[PDB]
Amino acid sequence: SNAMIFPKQYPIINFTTAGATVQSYTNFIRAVRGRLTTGADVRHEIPVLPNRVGLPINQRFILVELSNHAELSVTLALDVTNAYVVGYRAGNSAYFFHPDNQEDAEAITHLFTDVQNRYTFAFGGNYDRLEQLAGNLRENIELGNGPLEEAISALYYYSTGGTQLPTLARSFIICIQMISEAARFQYIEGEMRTRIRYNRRSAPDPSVITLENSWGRLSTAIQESNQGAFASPIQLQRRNGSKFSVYDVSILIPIIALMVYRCAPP
Ligand SMILES: Cc1cc(F)cc(C)c1-c1ccc(C(=O)O)s1
Ligand SMILES: [Cl-]
Ligand SMILES: [Cl-]
Ligand SMILES: [Cl-]
Ligand SMILES: [Cl-]
Ligand code: NI
Ligand code: NI
Ligand code: NI
Ligand code: NI
Repeated sequence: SNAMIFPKQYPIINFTTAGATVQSYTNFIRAVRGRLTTGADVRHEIPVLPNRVGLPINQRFILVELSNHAELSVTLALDVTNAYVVGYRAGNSAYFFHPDNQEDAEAITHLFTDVQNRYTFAFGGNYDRLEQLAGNLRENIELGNGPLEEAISALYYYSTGGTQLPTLARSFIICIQMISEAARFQYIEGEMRTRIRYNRRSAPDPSVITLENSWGRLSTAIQESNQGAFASPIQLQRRNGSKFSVYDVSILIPIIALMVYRCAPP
């Protein structure tokens, strides 16, 4: 059995806006969640993402290939430890957000290794920076199948001089929410399902934005809880922006679908 055969790239999950339905989007998010988790670490019915410490590099990333009606394709790279986009490939070029630390900087050298042209943005992929570059808040950027179709084209046309940085940043904001944040939250997945079901494009309201902002804090609160009870409340927001507190994991079980690993399971 002399000659060894190796895999040549990370797992790929495909989604196209051309013919997208509630069902095809649901199947896509379900498959992304299935690739992000082992299903062996589930706490209070909420799957936990793999622990970064000691994670083999061939387990570190998954690829999401997006296509639209123009058959333009871009491939996003997601870090399985936090479900978040670290960069993307369009044709012969790959673009990475500035890594948050040297560990992540090392990991992304393993991505898209056959690509001819590699680039790193000086800015990270966090919403605060992307909003500044886009000149627009998440609150003012429409989401839906139409926005996603446009975002795919903008990412694709960045290499050949079409797309400018403000539009690129806006397009990242769209992709990250419709893929990463939907994978993280059944609530945000459901918001996107409703937009697709009724052919709507609307910006996310404060309940979505505050969940996105609070995902890391919710993961810590749940994993360090006492039988699901938080030592201190987490403050979230309703659709109209009014604040409210969550004291226990039970109300979050239909809301959050994935958590970043914080500590070992019991
Ligand atoms: C009930 C709940 C528990 C959570 F842990 C997080 C959220 C965002 C919610 C909301 C669902 C709908 C809301 C509205 O209609 O304002 S608030
Ligand atoms: Cl529980
Ligand atoms: Cl490094
Ligand atoms: Cl542009
Ligand atoms: Cl522990
Ligand atoms: Ni730097
Ligand atoms: Ni904000
Ligand atoms: Ni702990
Ligand atoms: Ni623990």
